[PDB]
Amino acid sequence: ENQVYSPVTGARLVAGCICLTPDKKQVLMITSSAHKKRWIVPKGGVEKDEPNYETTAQRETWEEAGCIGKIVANLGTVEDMRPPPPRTEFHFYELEIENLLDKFPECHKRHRKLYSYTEAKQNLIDAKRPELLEALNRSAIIKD
Ligand SMILES: Nc1ncnc2c1ncn2[C@@H]1O[C@H](COP(=O)(O)OP(=O)(O)NP(=O)(O)O)[C@@H](O)[C@H]1O
Ligand SMILES: Nc1ncnc2c1ncn2[C@@H]1O[C@H](COP(=O)(O)OP(=O)(O)NP(=O)(O)O)[C@@H](O)[C@H]1O
Ligand SMILES: Nc1ncnc2c1ncn2[C@@H]1O[C@H](COP(=O)(O)OP(=O)(O)NP(=O)(O)O)[C@@H](O)[C@H]1O
Ligand SMILES: [Cl-]
Ligand SMILES: [Mg+2]
Ligand SMILES: [Mg+2]
Repeated sequence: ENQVYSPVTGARLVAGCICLTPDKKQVLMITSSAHKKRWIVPKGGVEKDEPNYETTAQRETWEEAGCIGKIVANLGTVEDMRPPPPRTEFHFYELEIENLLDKFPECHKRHRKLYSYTEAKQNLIDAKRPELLEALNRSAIIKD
């Protein structure tokens, strides 16, 4: 396909965004396409031509969440551990939300909502995605 893999581990290379309000009190979440009651964050597979992970992250944040903003931090990598090597290596960025658009590519396939840190953390546990929670915890979100 168009997907890129680690030459070392064969992990699927993915990038996405922890999208925060300017006041850093809320994070943007979306429902999963697979599990429609589970709330996650925007991310997706790096494609063959893309020159950096920021490109992939901002493309997926537009496609999946209708969100435009400014990358303000590199949150490093997290690895997903497919239980009984990693098959996913995620590259996360912190984005400062500049606009949320009513219409975007996946707007009929997903719901979208801003959550406080407490609500977001319970969502990601509920979704069984501790690696996305790892990325959220590295962001400048207010954890009060
Ligand atoms: N914990 C996980 N770690 C890594 N990959 C996962 C995990 N859970 C599911 N996946 C796979 O990652 C891909 C996307 O799953 P998910 O993160 O739920 O996003 P999505 O909103 O469903 N997008 P998509 O299904 O690709 O259109 C699928 O191939 C899943 O099987
Ligand atoms: N492709 C994947 N790579 C890595 N981790 C994954 C992948 N698919 C699922 N996981 C994770 O592995 C765990 C088990 O996932 P899964 O078997 O899909 O459970 P489920 O969708 O919650 N179904 P169930 O618990 O039986 O009702 C979860 O923590 C997932 O996030
Ligand atoms: N990009 C990253 N990749 C991996 N681990 C990280 C990363 N950023 C931070 N950490 C670690 O994760 C934990 C939380 O990180 P951070 O967001 O810097 O806040 P903190 O640890 O509470 N504060 P401080 O120890 O003063 O830097 C710490 O153990 C960090 O060393
Ligand atoms: Cl993904
Ligand atoms: Mg994609
Ligand atoms: Mg995907």
